[PDB]
Amino acid sequence: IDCDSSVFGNNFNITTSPQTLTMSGPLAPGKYQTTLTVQALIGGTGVVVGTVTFAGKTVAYQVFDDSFASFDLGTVTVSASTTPSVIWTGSTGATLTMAVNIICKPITPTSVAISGQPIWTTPYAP
Amino acid sequence: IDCDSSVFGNNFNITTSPQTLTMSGPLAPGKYQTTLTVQALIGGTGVVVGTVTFAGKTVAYQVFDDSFASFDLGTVTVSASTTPSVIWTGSTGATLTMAVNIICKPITPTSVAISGQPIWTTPYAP
Amino acid sequence: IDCDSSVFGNNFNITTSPQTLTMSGPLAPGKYQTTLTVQALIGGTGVVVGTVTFAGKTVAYQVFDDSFASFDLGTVTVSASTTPSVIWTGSTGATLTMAVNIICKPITPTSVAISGQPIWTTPYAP
Amino acid sequence: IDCDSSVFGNNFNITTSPQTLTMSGPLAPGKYQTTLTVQALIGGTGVVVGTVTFAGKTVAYQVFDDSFASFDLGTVTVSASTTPSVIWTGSTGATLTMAVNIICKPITPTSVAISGQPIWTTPYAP
Amino acid sequence: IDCDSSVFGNNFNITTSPQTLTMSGPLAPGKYQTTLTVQALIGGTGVVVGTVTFAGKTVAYQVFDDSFASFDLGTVTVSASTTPSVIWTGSTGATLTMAVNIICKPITPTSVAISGQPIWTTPYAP
Repeated sequence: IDCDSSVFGNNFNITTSPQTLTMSGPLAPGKYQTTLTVQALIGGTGVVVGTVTFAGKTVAYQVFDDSFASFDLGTVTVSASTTPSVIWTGSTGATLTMAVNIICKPITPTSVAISGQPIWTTPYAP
Repeated sequence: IDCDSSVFGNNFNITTSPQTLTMSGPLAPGKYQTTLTVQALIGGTGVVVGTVTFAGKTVAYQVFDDSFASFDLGTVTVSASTTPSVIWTGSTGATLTMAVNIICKPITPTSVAISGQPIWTTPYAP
Repeated sequence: IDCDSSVFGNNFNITTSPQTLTMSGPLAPGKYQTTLTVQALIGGTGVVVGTVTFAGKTVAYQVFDDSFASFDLGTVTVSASTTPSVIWTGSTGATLTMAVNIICKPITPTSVAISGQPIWTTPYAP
Repeated sequence: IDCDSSVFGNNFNITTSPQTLTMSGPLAPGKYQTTLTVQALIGGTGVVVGTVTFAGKTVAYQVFDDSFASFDLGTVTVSASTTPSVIWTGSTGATLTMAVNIICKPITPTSVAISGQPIWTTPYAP
Repeated sequence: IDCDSSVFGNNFNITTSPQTLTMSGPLAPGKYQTTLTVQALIGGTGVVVGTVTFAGKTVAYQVFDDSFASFDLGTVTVSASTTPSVIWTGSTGATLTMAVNIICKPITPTSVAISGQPIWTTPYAP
């Protein structure tokens, strides 16, 4: 019935302000709820600050040792179908592996079940 | 359809009790559901306690090594449009990078789908 | 419209079985959904087990290095308005900083939107 | 109104395949939504794999350094009232403290609020 | 009433691109909401990137020290009953233990309670 799209990428760090075109993501033509998961291991004893821009949105990201963070982001529109992509900034280096996942869902009406019948009603406005 | 606002900031630590005006946040004029994500890497082998005040609300924050914490916070009002900002306190130092993100959503009615029709009803009050 | 109460505390460790009266929490007179966030940094290379009692409820808590854990706890009543407070137990020591946050929400009806109109109904019971 | 039951335990590791009867848990007679929180600190520089069986369900668990994981588990039945208990397996040792929490909730109808009145309806089937 | 299926596995690392047939998972014949939990401890001082493919879906995974990550994934269909299984890729080695859990739920209508009766309605279309 309902659909899904988890577009994803596994990347590296070199230039400040780089794009990362997202792997194997064909399109997200319609409306969607959206989420980010991000984490990045560090080569050596160094700490890394950074920020992640997706679609007019931006996210803070301190790190050292082990990390994992997620973000719900409500109901992003897609005005016209395109490939997913992510711009971001922060310190880069010889070794600082990156892992980033976008998950987006179609918005659908929720099914419901009614309790307490019969249910009161009047023609008149409240 | 629905809107969103993830206002954000990436900062440092010097004075006790400082404000951090939040980056690139124009306004949040209406009612909103709200959330915090906070994490802060440590320069050197030191641990840091701290607390974060947003809007009449305050949050505890122990840390060492790697950290990441989030908080749902229900339905904050915005009486009049302003720039987002965050006051906080705790130990500061030569190196203790900070990363903080606010995400807020408009509150909207949820769409629903009805199951089990036809549905019972009576004019009379229960 | 809807209200909120994030009562909070930032504390230390000395005696077994201590109370910690919670900072700046005036009252929670009515019914509420509730949540805990807890984390505690360790002075030195030591591990700490502990348990946290709130309101007839109790929570397990292993720790070393960095920690952060959260708990939803459904719909706690408040029979009469009081100050928030937390009892707990476990190993204590020279340095083991504690951070604990309670977040509670009023329970309110959810707004809804109806899909699929017109909606079928019959006077007769199913 | 609504009830709750957070049954809990703080334990050790010796035999493979042990039970841990859960502390201070009197009964859960009816239907319930359920959740696990598990974490276990390590004595020494060692890593621990393990799995946790609850009620016909089983859970994977790698660990080293600091850990914390949670699991929603939908709507477990309780055919007849009993004490909570947990079987599990994996490497054990001289020091590997365990912390495990079960939280379960009664399933109740959700209250709702209606938007968009008046609402269309027809006697005829769709 | 409602059912559940937490199929699971605890594994090792050798070849690139291996399958892991999932332990003790008999079938998931119908429609389901789905979730992943993944974490993997590291033998030695090494970091590991990897990606996890389930059902036409793929997930990023940086790691070092301690890790734990989870993913909601909406409403996966099961066209015909089969055993659960997971393909994945990344660096492998002498010691890099893996822990992976799938949790899936039947999709069911939600029960509801009505507030604000009596409820307005008109025969006429809006």
